[PDB]
Amino acid sequence: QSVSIVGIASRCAPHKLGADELEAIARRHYSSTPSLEKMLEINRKTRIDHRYSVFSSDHEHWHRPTIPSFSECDSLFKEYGIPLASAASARAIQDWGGVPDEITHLVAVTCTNTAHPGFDSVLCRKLGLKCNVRRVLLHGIGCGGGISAMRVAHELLLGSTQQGVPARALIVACEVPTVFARSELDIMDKTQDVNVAMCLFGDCAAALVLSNGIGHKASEQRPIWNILNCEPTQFDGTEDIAHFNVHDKGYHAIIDKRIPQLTGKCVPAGFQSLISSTPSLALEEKNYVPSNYGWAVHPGGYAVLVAAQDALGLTADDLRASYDAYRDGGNTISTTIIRILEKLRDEHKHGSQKDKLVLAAFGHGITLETAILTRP
Amino acid sequence: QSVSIVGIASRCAPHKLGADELEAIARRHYSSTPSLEKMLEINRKTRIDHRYSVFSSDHEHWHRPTIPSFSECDSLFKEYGIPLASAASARAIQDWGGVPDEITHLVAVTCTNTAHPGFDSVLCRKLGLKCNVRRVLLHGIGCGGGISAMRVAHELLLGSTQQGVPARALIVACEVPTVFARSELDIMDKTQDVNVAMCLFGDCAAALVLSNGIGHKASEQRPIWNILNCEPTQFDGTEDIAHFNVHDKGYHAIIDKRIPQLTGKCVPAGFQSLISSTPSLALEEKNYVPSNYGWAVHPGGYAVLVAAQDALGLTADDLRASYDAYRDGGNTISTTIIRILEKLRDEHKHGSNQKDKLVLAAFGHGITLETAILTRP
Repeated sequence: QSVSIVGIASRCAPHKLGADELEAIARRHYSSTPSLEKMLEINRKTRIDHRYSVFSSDHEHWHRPTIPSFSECDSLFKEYGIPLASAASARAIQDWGGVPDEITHLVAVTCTNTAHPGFDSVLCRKLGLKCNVRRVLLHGIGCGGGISAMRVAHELLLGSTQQGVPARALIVACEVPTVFARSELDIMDKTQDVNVAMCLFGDCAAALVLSNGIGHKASEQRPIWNILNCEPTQFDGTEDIAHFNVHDKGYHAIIDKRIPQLTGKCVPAGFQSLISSTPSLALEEKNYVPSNYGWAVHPGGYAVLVAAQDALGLTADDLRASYDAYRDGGNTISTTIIRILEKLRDEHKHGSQKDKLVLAAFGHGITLETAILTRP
Repeated sequence: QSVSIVGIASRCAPHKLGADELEAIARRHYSSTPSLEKMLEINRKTRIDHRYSVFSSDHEHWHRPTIPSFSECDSLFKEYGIPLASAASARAIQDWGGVPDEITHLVAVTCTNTAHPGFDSVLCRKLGLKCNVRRVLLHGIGCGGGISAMRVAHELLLGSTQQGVPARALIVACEVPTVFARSELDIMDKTQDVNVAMCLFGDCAAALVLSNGIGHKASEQRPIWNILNCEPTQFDGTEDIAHFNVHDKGYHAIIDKRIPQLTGKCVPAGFQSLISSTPSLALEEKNYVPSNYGWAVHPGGYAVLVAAQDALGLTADDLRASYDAYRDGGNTISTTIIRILEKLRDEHKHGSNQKDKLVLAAFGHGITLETAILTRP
């Protein structure tokens, strides 16, 4: 009996944040400096057509003279982020076909909010989940969070299979990084340190429903993929690469330039490691060829996709859904990998893929999260 | 085929923060206001004998003229909390008897730090955990965190039993609330809102090693307790009760006065749910009588222990290890329930007669009640 994905949905924020818009925001508040000019130059070269923010162009977030406090950043996440997560969660539940009452587990992840109770608590009320639903709010993992949530939900659901009881996990990722856009711009102004995070990140929520297969009801969608195995790796001497550090006005991003080189080095290692720990694949040598698999890779940036593509011997077309998600949506952190899965699901619904699918995503650590999924 | 606890350890911070120490800190930076006087007066009534802090009385934390920034609050946790967590984790691993290579899962929890990567990541390096250790850092839960970690790890380990592979989870709770002590005092001064959190909280780290029992080695300690079932409950209309709200200088605690009253209503409810959702216990009527169980209750406050004690028909002697933890250490948030389990383990080693079944209970943010039922092997 396998754990399967039975519901997928995602929801980008409504308002486009194109190069023009970001430039208009930036220049509205800061007189030209060499770092500002370099940031805006890089911003038109990212190969992102569309990014989205929960804040429209006329929103006070973009016009206010002061930098939003941490308190205000939290309120903003509650105001705009949680509804985005409710909508995405509801859409995935609708896609699944079951009823909220029979979600046994909730696995939530965000790196753009910290709160007690976490946003998962509010979500339970909004969605009408049972009072004894079993929740987990992941922290500290960043862009690796989507697959990280999958890994956890997968094992939790195997725990119920062990007990012989039904389990349905709702996985919800919610990211609103544009909340911190005003703070990042200020820090880049003052320090003159180019912050490429200004150009990469967008707002989004996304959800999956997983099932352990026990007590299957007729109203429920049959498995889209089975999750065969998930395997994390933390790499030595990489802690000081990517940090998302707390400060007074929220969180500050540090994106190291060596990220794409690191990606090329590490992904093939992670892949081999994942196959070696998958008993039904570890023996055969053909299972160790990346091109024998479908691929979804978290687009930390354009250069990260290329590095992985090259290192794995793939073509850009193998990674078409990952490029598409990045091109239309940006880096939406923990939600991006679910948006890619949704694109892959949609392509196949309309005719297309390979039997096995590998998911990969670098998070903070530096950690590589992987998963192997199979066509039922 | 049970999941068991095979390693237990805890480590309070080393510097006492008794009533005199808090008053000395308070009066050093603030002039007398009714709010300050009411807080200090409440502080002497908490029935906490000792609280501990990672900051000695002469540390600059208590003497600096400015309120620490959030960034500094982060560095301080890194500097003082993480080593506390390593020692606590290492001690639990040593209690267990196994080797770090054999730890498959890491379930971590804190509400006194936010960081990317989280402190679990640093901890993997300090302890020499394998590069593929499966990490979880829990958030948003506060005082309920020790038991929710147990809940999560229990199920994760059952998932490895399902695949027939060995599993050993390290659970690590690390809380350094005195980092935010300077900020809380300042807010209390400015708003004249008495902040009881000043009086209750202390720094501690604590850890458990759990096992799914597969591939048991001779070096490893036999089960201390088997974990039978964990059961969470969120209650309707309880949002405004307990918030730990972020702001520019860290987190600010809002402790509602209706907390003990809510405890008496909800714990018996939660206990029933736990039993009736435990197939091997749910049928027999004696199993729904609280006094037929050992008890460990998170002492959110002295009044919280009393409420639960009364509503469950228990005696204070039933909750002796919970009162003892509160009296020597205070409210150490997610770690406190592990400190109580350690007291319970220690008493039994020293000939103390205890019941076959033990119930754990803790209120977290939600308001959520985390419960667990443990059994002597």
